[PDB]
Amino acid sequence: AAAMEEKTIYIAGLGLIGASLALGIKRDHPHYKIVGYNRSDRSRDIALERGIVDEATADFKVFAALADVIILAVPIKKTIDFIKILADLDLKEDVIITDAGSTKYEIVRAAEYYLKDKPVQFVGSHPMASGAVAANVNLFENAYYIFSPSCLTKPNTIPALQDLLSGLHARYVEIDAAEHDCVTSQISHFPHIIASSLMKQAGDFSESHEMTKHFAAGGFRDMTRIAESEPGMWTSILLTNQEAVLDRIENFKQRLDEVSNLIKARDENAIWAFFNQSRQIRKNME
Amino acid sequence: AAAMEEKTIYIAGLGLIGASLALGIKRDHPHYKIVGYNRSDRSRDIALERGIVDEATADFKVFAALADVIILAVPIKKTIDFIKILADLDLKEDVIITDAGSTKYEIVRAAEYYLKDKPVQFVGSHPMASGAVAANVNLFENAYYIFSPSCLTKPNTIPALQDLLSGLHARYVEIDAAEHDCVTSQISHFPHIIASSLMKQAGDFSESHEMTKHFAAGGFRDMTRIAESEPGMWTSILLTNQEAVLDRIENFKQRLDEVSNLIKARDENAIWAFFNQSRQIRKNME
Ligand SMILES: NC(=O)c1ccc[n+]([C@@H]2O[C@H](COP(=O)([O-])OP(=O)(O)OC[C@H]3O[C@@H](n4cnc5c(N)ncnc54)[C@H](O)[C@@H]3O)[C@@H](O)[C@H]2O)c1
Ligand SMILES: NC(=O)c1ccc[n+]([C@@H]2O[C@H](COP(=O)([O-])OP(=O)(O)OC[C@H]3O[C@@H](n4cnc5c(N)ncnc54)[C@H](O)[C@@H]3O)[C@@H](O)[C@H]2O)c1
Repeated sequence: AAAMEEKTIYIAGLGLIGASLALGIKRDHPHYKIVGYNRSDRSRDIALERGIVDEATADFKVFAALADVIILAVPIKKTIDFIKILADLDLKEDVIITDAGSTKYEIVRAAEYYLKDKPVQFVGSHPMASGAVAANVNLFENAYYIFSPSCLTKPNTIPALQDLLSGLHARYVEIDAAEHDCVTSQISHFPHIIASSLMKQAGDFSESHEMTKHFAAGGFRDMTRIAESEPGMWTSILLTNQEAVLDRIENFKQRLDEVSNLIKARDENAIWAFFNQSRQIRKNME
Repeated sequence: AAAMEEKTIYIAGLGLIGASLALGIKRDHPHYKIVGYNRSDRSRDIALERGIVDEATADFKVFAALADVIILAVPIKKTIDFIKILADLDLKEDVIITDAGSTKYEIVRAAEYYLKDKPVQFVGSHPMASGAVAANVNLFENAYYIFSPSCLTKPNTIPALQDLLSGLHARYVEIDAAEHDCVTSQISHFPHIIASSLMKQAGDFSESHEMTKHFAAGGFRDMTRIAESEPGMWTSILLTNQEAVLDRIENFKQRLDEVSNLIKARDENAIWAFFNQSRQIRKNME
């Protein structure tokens, strides 16, 4: 009777992520109704155009009570605002609510704080990959889709979303929200800080040393490519992952001081071991 | 009469660089004789095999006196050892001697110190791109070939090498040796330090946080790719470019402290400006 399952999914935010999720849902559940919220007119019209969503609104509340599942695909701060607004609406009995934040822990806390006395389910989501024009059914193919449980996640919450989202072709993973934030700090957020700091360093140096622009090669290009990212999103990741990111920055300063001491001592064997060991590690992840 | 020009070029070190240079020479000057030095037997035999060089030796002195041009393509410290040995040989009148070091300033100083009373010419070289098996006539195509003058560079030294090396299809550039070291510190050597420190950081973190290996994506891969490089060469670059590299490391620590202060203050507008400005700079080099 999978043919006959009915569902209304409300996606708030029809940017790249929200719209691509809509496309992944419809891919495996062609009969589910998708209803959309979006602030700006442009992304909302495209969405309506390409049958990505069946109805759309600029009033967040308008579709809330009707939804069997609500996915909040707006930035991190607005996700919390919308959680605040969902907390005093009369929503469907046991709606499953979820987000799509790059950082799990703060959003989960906000959900537990605001929704604890509502008959709702909540779980944190992070679909690990622009606007509704860049919408792509295959955005998440073979990428990890992370769930982070909350005290409002019931035994069936993750299973129901995993069924809902099967059309993404993602790899599902359950992980503690704080632990998620710790890991992604190290392999994504702090690297972005470094790439941005390095670009700014080299750019400052450039004004005073003209061959800088010209001698930069594949090494430098590759370590600065992610500097190109959107600053609103990176700012809210830093402000919602402060502790982990600060810890990485402080640990990285200590590592630079070890390297600087080795250079001052002209310690050739230690400097060699420093380069060799890292080379080996690289080869050993994978 | 370019048909009739005779020349003997002595290349010491038949690794990737020395052998590829030999191939680039023969490409435009098929009648020049190339004679080769190499320590280990393997790279020397390949070289003899593929007609990359016409004669070869494991005794550095054997070809020195005969050469019209000597190119030292061994590592940075051995280049200085060989400069020491060339200083008390009777070389051809006005031989042009040059190196291929990743760092110009120390090698140029050593040449001026050791060779000042010999009737020789010297100029520093850095052909900005493994062993004699990885030898490639096109290694340097459209890459910068740097010359750094010494008090032993005569008016015709750079012109004679530029003619000699035309088959590389490189882009010639003349730059002060110290200034070269300053620039390459910023866009290559210090980035390599950072990439190696970051890999080691993430690798240490990994042992204690298992999802690290799995969540690392294109961002992290790209900033750590050059960690894969050979530690002997990177060590001698650091030990011959100490001042510039230490200056970058100290300046980078100060930039991390600014970023860390912004995060602690939750200064959202400043953190945004920090990401946006770097994004713009990236776009503005090119
Ligand atoms: N882009 C990625 O690589 C990625 C990956 C995984 C998760 N995420 C998360 O998803 C969020 C959205 O990402 P996206 O790539 O869809 O960006 P996007 O720019 O394509 O879409 C952003 C959406 O949020 C809405 N919005 C922004 N500010 C708002 C506000 N003040 N009030 C009401 N609506 C507002 C927009 O109109 C738009 O619908 C991110 O901020 C991030 O936490 C992003
Ligand atoms: N590989 C690059 O990206 C690159 C680019 C430009 C310049 N350089 C410079 O050229 C040098 C050589 O680079 P390569 O890529 O040809 O490396 P390679 O490993 O392919 O060749 C190194 C050569 O040096 C010889 N050698 C090493 N130690 C020696 C010693 N102790 N005594 C006598 N001979 C010794 C080897 O037998 C071999 O011929 C580098 O160390 C660097 O300064 C390298």
